[PDB]
Amino acid sequence: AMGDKAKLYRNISQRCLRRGSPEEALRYLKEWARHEKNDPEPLYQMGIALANLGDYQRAVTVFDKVLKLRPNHFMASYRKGAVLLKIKQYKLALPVLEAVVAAAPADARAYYLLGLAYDGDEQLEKGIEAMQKAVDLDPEEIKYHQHLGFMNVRKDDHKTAAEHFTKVMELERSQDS
Amino acid sequence: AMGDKAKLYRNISQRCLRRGSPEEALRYLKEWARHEKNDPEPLYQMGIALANLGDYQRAVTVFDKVLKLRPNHFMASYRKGAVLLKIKQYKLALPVLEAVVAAAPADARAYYLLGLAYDGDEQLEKGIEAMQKAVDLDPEEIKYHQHLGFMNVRKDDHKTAAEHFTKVMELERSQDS
Amino acid sequence: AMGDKAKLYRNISQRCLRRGSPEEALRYLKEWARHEKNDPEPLYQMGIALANLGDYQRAVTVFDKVLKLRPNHFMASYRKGAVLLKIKQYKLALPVLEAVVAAAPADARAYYLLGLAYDGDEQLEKGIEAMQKAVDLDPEEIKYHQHLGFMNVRKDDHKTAAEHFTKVMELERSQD
Repeated sequence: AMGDKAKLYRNISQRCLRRGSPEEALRYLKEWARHEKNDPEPLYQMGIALANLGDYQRAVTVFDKVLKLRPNHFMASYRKGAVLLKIKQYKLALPVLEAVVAAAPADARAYYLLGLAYDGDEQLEKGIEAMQKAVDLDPEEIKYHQHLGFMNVRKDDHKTAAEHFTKVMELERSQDS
Repeated sequence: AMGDKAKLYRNISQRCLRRGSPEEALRYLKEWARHEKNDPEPLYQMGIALANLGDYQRAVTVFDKVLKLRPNHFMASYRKGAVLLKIKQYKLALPVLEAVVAAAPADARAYYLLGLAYDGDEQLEKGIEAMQKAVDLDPEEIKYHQHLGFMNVRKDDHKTAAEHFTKVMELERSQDS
Repeated sequence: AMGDKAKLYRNISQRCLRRGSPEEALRYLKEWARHEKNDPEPLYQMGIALANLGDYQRAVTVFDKVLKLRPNHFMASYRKGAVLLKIKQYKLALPVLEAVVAAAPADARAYYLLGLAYDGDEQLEKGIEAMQKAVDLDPEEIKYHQHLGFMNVRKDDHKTAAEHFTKVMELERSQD
């Protein structure tokens, strides 16, 4: 069912993304899209490309095109959530991320993103609940203790912040190779 | 007779350009120019410097100074044409590039620049004619097959585009091995 | 007197600065400052951080906070001078730099900075006097001969400029 033109442009696209030049890959993803119109994958890959180039708003638009074709596209949502967050559109990220966590409830990174989102929207206790899940799902990861630390700082509870940070340090030390 | 100050500042200039710091070289090229006023070489090198810094509009200006002193300065034209094209001033780039091709008709890169200029000015068939010359003059070069491809895409002739791209791929493969 | 929270955030701060990520270190310097309020060192480190990030105007402000607590803080002034100069506020840099040179009169770099400052404020002869000090205090440094050269160029004395630059070249050659 996949045409020869699509196979070709998908191939060249992949090369460009592997040699790390998104801007070129885009031109060939457009072509793959042209020839398998209604296939979400090329659109999805555009989305990834546009996000790496920092053209965030247009990545959100492309991810929406992918979600129109597959409303439960797990990764499209994850990625869209991630960019909505990088752009500081927290209120719009929350429902998306909360959907991701519902599909992949053992995925620390997701709960971390969710926590950052809640924190941006000034729902601090919900950010802490999320980020704590991320810590519990992956306790080795410094990033998560660190944010829990700063989240406690903003709560004006400096006692707990320090507990989180003393652990940040214990971790940085034992990862000295 | 060149004169000792010129020899000196030329020397230092060269060092700076070789160690890859244009911004410093400029200061010395100015001086070489001060002392061999009417010699086009320093000006020419300024132009190259400015272009590498991305100060394009000022490079064009300096290349014009060089062409006022040597109206057939082959390289000054080539470089001016190249920057006119980077800045998207296509109409002005065409006569210049068309002059370079006339002086160096076996030079694929010139024809490629010319093709990109025509394509920017929405003269598509003329861009294909140029880019095809470039391909014919240097068939190993992926870049030229690739633009031919995309130029056919804009013509809405996807059959030929794919023929050019299948060759893009055959080339990318045999340059891994 | 230095307490456990400070020791901790100072520690983490240092790590961040060593692994070369200023933006993170800042967050922790803030915390060290919160807990040893009135200690100038965290503030001074903020200053350095901000200047590395290119947030120059806010570095000047923090260095000022450090100078309010220690008016002769030698390094605070040096760094503040250096950033005032990078930002092209020459008239304000001169008194600061002239203070640094008073405190560290064998420091070429300080005189070089001073000379650049004078030059920016169109006091060219004073710039040459400073830069010359820098060259005399550190004759191996190309940078200083170079600026002397260009300072003479602006004076329209091309004979001397060339003498400085022939030396710039002699030095670039013997250093490959």
